[PDB]
Amino acid sequence: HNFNVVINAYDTTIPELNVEGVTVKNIRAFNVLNEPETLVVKKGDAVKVVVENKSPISEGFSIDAFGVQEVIKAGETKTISFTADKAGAFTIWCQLHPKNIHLPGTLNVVE
Amino acid sequence: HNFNVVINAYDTTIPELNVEGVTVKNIRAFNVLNEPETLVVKKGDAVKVVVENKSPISEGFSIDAFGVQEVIKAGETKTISFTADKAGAFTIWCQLHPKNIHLPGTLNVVE
Amino acid sequence: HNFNVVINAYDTTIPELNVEGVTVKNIRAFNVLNEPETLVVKKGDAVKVVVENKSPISEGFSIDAFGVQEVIKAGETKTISFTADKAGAFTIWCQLHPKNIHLPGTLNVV
Ligand SMILES: [Cu+2]
Ligand SMILES: [Cu+2]
Ligand SMILES: [Cu+2]
Repeated sequence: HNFNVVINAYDTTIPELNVEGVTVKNIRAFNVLNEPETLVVKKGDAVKVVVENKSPISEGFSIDAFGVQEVIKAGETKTISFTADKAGAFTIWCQLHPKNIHLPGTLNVVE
Repeated sequence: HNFNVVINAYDTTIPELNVEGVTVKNIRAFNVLNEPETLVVKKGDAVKVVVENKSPISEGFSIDAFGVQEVIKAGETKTISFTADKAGAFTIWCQLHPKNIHLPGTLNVVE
Repeated sequence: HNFNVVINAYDTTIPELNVEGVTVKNIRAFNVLNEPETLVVKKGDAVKVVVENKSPISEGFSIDAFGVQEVIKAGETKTISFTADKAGAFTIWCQLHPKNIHLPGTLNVV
């Protein structure tokens, strides 16, 4: 039917940990991720993306090629619809945060 | 025909390195990556995924929509098969580690 | 026409914060990203990839399965041309930097 994307935030801190004999140290990463990151559609069909923002703050969802640029508030849901009338690969990104904190995804429009 | 995915772990620490005049300082990133992250199939076909675990620890490979939940031991290869009976975009993730340490991928089932 | 990929570097340092009583340890993330990261093409396609390198350093673009392996200088734009003669999923990666700094992408054929 329609796509389902969940936006999650992760605050990871692992000073030291032995995982199956392997010790990992000084890990510190904070990120926001769109799950899933990639969406593939056929050129022409209308797209419906139900974005559920589970992040503690407002998150962005943009796709330049199709004038898509929304802002979903914390704990809110938002259906984003548009028509992929152009072929190619387009970056799905958050216009609100650093791109290497809230990692971008991809909208692929096949011929 | 048959997908090939390699799971790799990276333990990266760079105190300070000047590359072509640009300073790359205080880098500390630990991640596990599925190479490649995205698999694109068509609704209906029988998917075959040969997953080779090059990570020094056990790694997970999960895709809820198709009941896929596997653990690949360090240095082992496991072929994962399932039918993509439904269209859409589904997250490929590890159920053992933090999603922003072991970055997730996507299974795209197209009509 | 063809694919347009922009390569960007992110040098991100964020001091410790306290958001709604919740403390967030200082963050430090340095990455290089291909935007877009994924390319889906039909088998037998004469793929054209215009790669604009916005990174301040040389960036690599490789896809083993098709002999693709180029080095794009900082600020330059290079067009990659090859034919996707094989179906499957192939990693788009940079042979110059650690894979978890410059995150890999994917070339999907059919
Ligand atoms: Cu964001
Ligand atoms: Cu993992
Ligand atoms: Cu690079």
